[PDB]
Amino acid sequence: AVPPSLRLPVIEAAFPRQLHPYWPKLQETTRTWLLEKRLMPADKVEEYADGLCYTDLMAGYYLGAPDEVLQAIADYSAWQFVWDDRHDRDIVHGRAGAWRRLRGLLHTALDSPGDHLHHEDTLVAGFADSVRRLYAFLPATWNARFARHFHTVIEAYDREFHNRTRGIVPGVEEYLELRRLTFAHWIWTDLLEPSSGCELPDAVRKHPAYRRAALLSQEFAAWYNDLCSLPKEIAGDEVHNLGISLITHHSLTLEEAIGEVRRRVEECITEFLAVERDALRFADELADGTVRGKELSGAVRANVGNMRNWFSSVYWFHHESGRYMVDSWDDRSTPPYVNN
Ligand SMILES: CC[N+](CC)(CC)Cc1ccccc1
Ligand SMILES: [Mg+2]
Ligand SMILES: [Mg+2]
Ligand SMILES: [Mg+2]
Repeated sequence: AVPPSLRLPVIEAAFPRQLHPYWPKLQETTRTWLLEKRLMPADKVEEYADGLCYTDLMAGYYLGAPDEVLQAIADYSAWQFVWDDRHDRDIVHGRAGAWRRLRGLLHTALDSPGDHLHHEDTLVAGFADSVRRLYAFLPATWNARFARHFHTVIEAYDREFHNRTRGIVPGVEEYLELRRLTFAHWIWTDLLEPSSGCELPDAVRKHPAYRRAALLSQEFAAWYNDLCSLPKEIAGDEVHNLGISLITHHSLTLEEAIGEVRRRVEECITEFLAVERDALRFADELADGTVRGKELSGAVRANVGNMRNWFSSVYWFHHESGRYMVDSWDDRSTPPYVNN
């Protein structure tokens, strides 16, 4: 029973959910990892980890992934949720020095994860373990591209720190550009390739149909998170949300901003349906009779299928996850799963 303001009949009808067969083992292995890496207090892992649905999100997205690949992705994605919470708490508590240090340590650990596996900051050590694991699947050129993308993500989070401490709400286009980075669009897109077992050549992954399909998948997911997480974010003085930027800079009411964000999300869906046809036709064109053409064809088809799966996984995640259930909290500004 999705709230009417969030319900998207086209997702529910035309994007049937998928679940990776490794999901039951993934759930418990990631929860054990969060425990053993001390990424969340033991009592909060026990009360909340499963209800957060982080592994469910990844297992509905990277279909076809080798189990070991999906495990590293899920650990890394759970880490990224804990990092979002740490960033939030550093801003709320004014810990600009602790944030600047963490920011520098994540840049360094991203380039040399092996050196940071036992770092005193458990958030850095957990980061390093998952990244080292992700670096073991594909050639070093893929690792370099992952790192280049995530160094950009870290700096976008630094920009968020400064906006929120100065109480600056970005403008709408400013925000849309920043959101492609704080949502980690290009990391999810990069992770498609170890999930289908193939580093794609630049010529294939920069093909306009592949690029546009990948963009729209992520714009849908980021803006649907904005639509669904707007209440928790207003309650916690978050400023980064397309709806907040519309209410703040365009005098829209809550109702009007929500309607506009919905319309933008819906347009992502139908633009995706159009370019999906071209991206799958390109996957067909890559199968040229050769072994290599078959490899690339199958990899592009799997990645475009997972671009599609991201729509339904993100849609349902926001209605199942404890992360967004702000009406259940005694303190609406402090989620119970965050370390305060
Ligand atoms: C807070 C988690 N995340 C991961 C990119 C930022 C670290 C955004 C996100 C939210 C909801 C669904 C998917 C991703
Ligand atoms: Mg957040
Ligand atoms: Mg955030
Ligand atoms: Mg959000």
